[PDB]
Amino acid sequence: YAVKLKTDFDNPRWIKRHKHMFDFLDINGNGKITLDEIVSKASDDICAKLEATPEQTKRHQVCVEAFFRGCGMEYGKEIAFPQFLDGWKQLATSELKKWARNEPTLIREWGDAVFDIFDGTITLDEWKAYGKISGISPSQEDCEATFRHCDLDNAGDLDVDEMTRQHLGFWYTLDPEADGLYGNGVP
Ligand SMILES: O=C1N2C=C(c3ccc(O)cc3)N=C(Cc3ccccc3)C2=N[C@@]1(Cc1ccc(O)cc1)OO
Ligand SMILES: [Ca+2]
Ligand SMILES: [Co+2]
Ligand SMILES: [Co+2]
Ligand SMILES: [K+]
Repeated sequence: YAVKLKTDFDNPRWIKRHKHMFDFLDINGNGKITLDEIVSKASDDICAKLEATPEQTKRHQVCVEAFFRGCGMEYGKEIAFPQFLDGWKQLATSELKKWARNEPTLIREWGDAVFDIFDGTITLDEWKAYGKISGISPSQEDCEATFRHCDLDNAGDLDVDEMTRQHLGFWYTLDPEADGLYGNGVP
């Protein structure tokens, strides 16, 4: 499968995918999120529960900051969904230009940081833990779906190169080959 490179930013399914994620981040239901909250979730919550080392936590935070700044987030800046989505259009565009130049993307680099906390492969049990800890996929069945969906290595583990290809399609281009990456956890 060739990763779908053309964007599809007006497709209701792409909007819905990010609306789901925004509302997931908007825990207090007030329609706005900040980079502060995202970084706290990354560092104070996820990395702590994963027992990341201090250096791994810091690297992961740099990647989360860069990723979400790429969608227009900033500390102290309260962003609502329409502006957030507009930021994702910009991030996707930028990321696809990097991909075309064979320059590591911000989604790759975030992946590298996540994978390194799990020791560039992750096992299904590690993915299940991530799903619960990050909250993106707390159903272990949806995590099993991710592994069924992806092309796995010879051990049945997931590699960051494959997850990055999947994430380009899932988060940026609405690639049909990426549908179902998170099972039913994320539409
Ligand atoms: O991709 C991922 N995410 C995308 C969004 C997200 C958020 C908003 C959107 O509109 C769309 C997507 N939110 C979270 C969860 C999270 C959010 C904030 C801080 C830390 C973690 C998240 N975790 C990741 C981490 C990851 C990255 C690359 C890999 O190869 C493997 C794992 O795997 O799912
Ligand atoms: Ca909020
Ligand atoms: Co490799
Ligand atoms: Co194979
Ligand atoms: K598979």
